[PDB]
Amino acid sequence: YMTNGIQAAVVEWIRALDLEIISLLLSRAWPMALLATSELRWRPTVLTDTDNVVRLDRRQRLVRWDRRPPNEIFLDGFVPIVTRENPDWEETDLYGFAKNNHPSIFVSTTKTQRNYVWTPRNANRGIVYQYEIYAPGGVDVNDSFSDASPWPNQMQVAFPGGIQNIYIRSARELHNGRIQRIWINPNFLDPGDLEPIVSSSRTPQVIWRMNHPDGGHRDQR
Repeated sequence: YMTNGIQAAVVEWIRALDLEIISLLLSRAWPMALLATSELRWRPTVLTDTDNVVRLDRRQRLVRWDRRPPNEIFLDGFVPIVTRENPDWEETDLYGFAKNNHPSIFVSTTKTQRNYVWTPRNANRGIVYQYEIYAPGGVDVNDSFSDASPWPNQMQVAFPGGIQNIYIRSARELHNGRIQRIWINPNFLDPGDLEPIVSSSRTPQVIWRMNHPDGGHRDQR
C-alpha cells in the first residue's frame, strides 16, 4: 500500500526523514511478543472509513480534544510535546504512547464515528476545544496493534511530528460541555468534496484571525 506518512508534520527534522526511519523510531522498542503479532500500519492514501465509505486519507474527519485555544492552535498547528532532534527512545515509541500517553513526538487524534466521537473523561468540564482535522498520512494505532491495542475505543490516529495548521478546518469551543462558537480556520487547505461543518443554527460561526478577542479562552494554569 501507499501512504502520505509524515507529510502533515510541523517538526521539520521529522518531516525531512524517510518513512523507513520514522517507522524504525516508532517500532524499535516494541516487545518481541508484540513485534511477532504486530506491524506498523500507516493510514493508506485510500482507506475504508468508519461508515464503510472509501475515502482519500485527507477526507477522513479526525478530531482532537485540546484545552489550548485557536489563537495558539490555528497559528501554530499541533506541535508535539517533544520536538528535539535527538529524542529518547521513550519519546518516539508508538506503543508506550498509545498505552500511557507520556511526553512524545506524537499528536493524538481520533476518527469520527459516522453513523459520534470518543470523548475524554473531563470533556464536559472547563473550557475545551474539539478541533476538526483533515490531514494526510499518520499512523493507524488499532490496525498497527490489532487486539493488543491498549485503548481501541480511542480509534486513534497518531501524527509523529504533529499536524500543520493548514489541515485544521474548524474548532468547537465548549464551556462546561456546552458549545459557544464554531471557529473557522481561514488558512485551511480545502481538499474539496467535504461535508459542510456540523452546526446548529443557534451556534455562531466565527472566522478566526490572529489574536482574535474571543480566541484565547482557556482554563487557568
